[PDB]
Amino acid sequence: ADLEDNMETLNDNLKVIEKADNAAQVKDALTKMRAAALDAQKATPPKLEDKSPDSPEMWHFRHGFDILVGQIDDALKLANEGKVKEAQAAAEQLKCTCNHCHQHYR
Amino acid sequence: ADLEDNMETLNDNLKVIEKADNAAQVKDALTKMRAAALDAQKATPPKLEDKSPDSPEMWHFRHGFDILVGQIDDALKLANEGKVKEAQAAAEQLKCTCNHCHQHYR
Ligand code: HEC
Ligand code: HEC
Ligand SMILES: [Zn+2]
Ligand SMILES: [Zn+2]
Ligand SMILES: [Zn+2]
Ligand SMILES: [Zn+2]
Ligand SMILES: [Zn+2]
Repeated sequence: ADLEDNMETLNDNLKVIEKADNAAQVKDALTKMRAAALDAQKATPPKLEDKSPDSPEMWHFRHGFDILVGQIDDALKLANEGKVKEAQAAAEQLKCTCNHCHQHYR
Repeated sequence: ADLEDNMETLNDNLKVIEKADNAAQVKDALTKMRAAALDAQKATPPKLEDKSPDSPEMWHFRHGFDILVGQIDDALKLANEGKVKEAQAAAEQLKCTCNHCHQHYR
């Protein structure tokens, strides 16, 4: 998928987790976010004029998705343990990772 | 100063900005945060076993303070224009930069 679709998948599923009632719903939404993050990691930020994969800022862009995936995996661990409220709180702590990349590259 | 003192300078002055009443108080607190950020940038995160300055994660650590300084400068621009509420809102958007580095390195 393109960057807009992957970002709206992250966006929508973050809200699904917030309103979820059980661990299966949380787990399903996190699993979809993980895939969207790894897909988005293959893209480049539009406003970044230098798109070189070896450039420090493209390293930083891809690295940000590795951090997000790691936090998604932390939340999935809690969901798989049945800890729904804890997993929802872990998903809330994703937001600063989203907002940080956005402020930096948009 | 050491890392703890610089971090508590960032912490305390973020609160000063929140409770400030005029542009001079906001400007003064942001100016002190800027200095603390550049000082902290010379340190290393304790839990990072590899302290090599050329290593990707030390590059990332120093880069995070460049981003924070840039956001501080954005807030200072607003404070210097007399835009107190706007500068306070810009300072609130620093928090995700703080929380992001913390989750990544602590
Ligand atoms: C964390 C869970 C999130 C969430 C919920 C979103 N993102 Fe991102 N994002 C990145 C870039 C470069 C853009 C700009 C895309 C463009 O200009 O075409 C975006 C954009 C968004 C949007 C806006 C979509 C729109 O309608 O314009 C939304 C809703 C969104 N994102 C959600 C880059 C990144 C990251 C790089 C490391 C990371 C991490 C995130 N975004 C994280 C998230
Ligand atoms: C943004 C404005 C902030 C604010 C308010 C704080 N930080 Fe940081 N911070 C970083 C590291 C590696 C540590 C660990 C230090 C250690 O283990 O000795 C910290 C710690 C803190 C604290 C806790 C102090 C304590 O009593 O233990 C506080 C209150 C704090 N910080 C405030 C690293 C970074 C960054 C690196 C790029 C950035 C940016 C920030 N911190 C940003 C902020
Ligand atoms: Zn959209
Ligand atoms: Zn960067
Ligand atoms: Zn980063
Ligand atoms: Zn302290
Ligand atoms: Zn890193």
